[PDB]
Amino acid sequence: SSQGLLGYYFSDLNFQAPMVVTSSTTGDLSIPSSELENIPSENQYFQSAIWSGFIKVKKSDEYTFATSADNHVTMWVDDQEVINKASNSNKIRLEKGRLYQIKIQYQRENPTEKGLDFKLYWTDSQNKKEVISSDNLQLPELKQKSSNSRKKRSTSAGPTVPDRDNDGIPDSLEVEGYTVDVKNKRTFLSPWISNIHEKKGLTKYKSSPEKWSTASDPYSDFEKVTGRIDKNVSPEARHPLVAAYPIVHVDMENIILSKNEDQSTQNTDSQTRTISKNTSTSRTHTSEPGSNSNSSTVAIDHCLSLAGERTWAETMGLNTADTARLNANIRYVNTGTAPIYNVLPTTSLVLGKNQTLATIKAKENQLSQILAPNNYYPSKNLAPIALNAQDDFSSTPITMNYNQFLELEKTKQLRLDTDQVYGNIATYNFENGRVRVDTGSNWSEVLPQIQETTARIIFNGKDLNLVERRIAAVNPSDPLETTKPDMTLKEALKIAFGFNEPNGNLQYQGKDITEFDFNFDQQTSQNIKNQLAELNATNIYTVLDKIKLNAKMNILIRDKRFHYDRNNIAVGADESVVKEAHREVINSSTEGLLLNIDKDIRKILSGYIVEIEDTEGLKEVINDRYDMLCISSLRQDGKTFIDFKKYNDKLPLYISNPNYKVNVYAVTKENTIINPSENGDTSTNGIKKILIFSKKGYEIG
Ligand SMILES: [Ca+2]
Ligand SMILES: [Ca+2]
Repeated sequence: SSQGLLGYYFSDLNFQAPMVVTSSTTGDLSIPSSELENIPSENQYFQSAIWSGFIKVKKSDEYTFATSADNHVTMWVDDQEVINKASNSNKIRLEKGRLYQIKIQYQRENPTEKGLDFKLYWTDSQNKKEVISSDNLQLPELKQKSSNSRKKRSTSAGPTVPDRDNDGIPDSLEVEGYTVDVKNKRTFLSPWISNIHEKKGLTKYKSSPEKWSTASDPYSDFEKVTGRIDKNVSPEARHPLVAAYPIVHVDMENIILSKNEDQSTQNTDSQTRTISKNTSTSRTHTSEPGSNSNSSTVAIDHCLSLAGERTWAETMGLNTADTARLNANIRYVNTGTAPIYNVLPTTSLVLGKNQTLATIKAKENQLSQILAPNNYYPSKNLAPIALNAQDDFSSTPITMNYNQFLELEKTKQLRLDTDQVYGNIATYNFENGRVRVDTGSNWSEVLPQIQETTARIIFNGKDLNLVERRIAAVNPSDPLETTKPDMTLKEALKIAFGFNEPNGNLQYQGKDITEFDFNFDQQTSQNIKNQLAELNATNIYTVLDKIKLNAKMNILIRDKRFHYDRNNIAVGADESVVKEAHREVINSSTEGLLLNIDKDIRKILSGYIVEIEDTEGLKEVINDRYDMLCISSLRQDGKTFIDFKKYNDKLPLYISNPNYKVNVYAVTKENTIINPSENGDTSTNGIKKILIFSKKGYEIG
């Protein structure tokens, strides 16, 4: 269905102005005028055409070839002319299971009809003539190398359409602009024409005529735009200027810490003294010069979980000579644009700056499923992976000494560093129109080139999580890379992250571009500064369509509402923003508050502090402990309930005097205390908080 001969249909007589490039599954190479909706009526007159591919016969025999227009045709089989401007009774011997190159040229001057009616026939030794069936025809080998059976070029005999990189798109289209439309089981590739195509919201493609994959990834410019590609490749990466590659990090969902058994004690009969905590993990990005790395950071729940106020050591019965042990549930997350099939990258679990506690490895070539873009492994509908799986007798214990365990308690942070070892690639095969994992093709052979020739943009507009995309961009000092289209910052945002501009205003899902900030590494910053100076522009937001990207730039774009740590994780926001987000209150009572809170805002709140203030202005903190601030919960109707009773002995607030104020403060992640202070103080004293509700008792009820 994606198989057959590849056809180039030209408006001119000499193979110079290609109007349509498309394939035909059978020897019916026609394009009826009804399919020429996206081309000007006057260009719908085709004066020449070239078809190429292979024929493979099901039975050896002598065949005679013929077309609908033998007087206008020259046809070559494996460099031999079989038709030369006249009908031929000549018979050529073809052997079963063998592949023969086919090239056909057609020239007509002043056709009176639009489109082209053209059929390729053959007749066997028994005088049975028919249009060549689909099972006999194959596409040209539009790859960077030949196969054992199929040569990547066509015989030098006759017309050669300029296709320097052999992807199947003519040089001239790649440079001047093209578009793709599907009509009737077929994809038509045609020249971009402003006054027909723009108003259809069709995409204008450009790509390098000298790079088979303009983004230096493993899928050709032609494969991408015609859908001859792994269906799991992200939609944005079907654009020849957007890189298709995996990006993998590890998400830890929860953790369990125990005391490690010892040679010395025979007693294994004891009471459970484990510590189980939920964990929150985010993919990170650091200002580290030239990082091309996968890392994530793990936050261990500091909310009150166990009785008393003991230290972890006390809870577990851990003394200074004992060792502790860690287990966890994790999943792999592909935030990139291409799938992984037969490997999973290796990961270091790290305490502090550089204390590696474990190496996490999956079994090579034994994946239970694909790891697809915007997805997880295992998929969310399945159980996650345990670091020490139940009856895995080969799983190395994750062990900590007493000081490390104490360090974990203090920081309540782990880091997961994941390498870029992603295994083999599923590529399109022009012989059978199938996509299959190619064991001779490895992501390790592709990543460096992608990283080297693209501009990287990292954007958190989607749920405040960091998403990286890479866009093909000129490298002024690399001749080949100068053959690629100019890429503007505006265009990059459109194609890589789906920004649009419905009213001449660049937006991401309703949010104006000005709601996001720009952050550049040193080189990128100097480059853009220089560009702005040349434009005599003082404000980047007003010249996004004039800023050009170059290979190796790094750009980070974040939602301005938030404060960010060094990992570019959102950890706070302005008092103003936080107050506004709680301002609209549904219900209030002695039991709690009922609120409607922005989904992103909630991400940066770690808790709430509830306090009653008497008339002399003295305050009584109801939940007065650093670990008692998680009193909010999200209801299944999406509202947030801040619950006063939770840490008030399950009792509604008692308000002695209706002139007393009930104040509720919000605490952001960056201001959260996760351990007692060194004086041992567990109180909320000194905690930086934001007043978000203050009502006298009688305004409350
Ligand atoms: Ca090409
Ligand atoms: Ca190309």
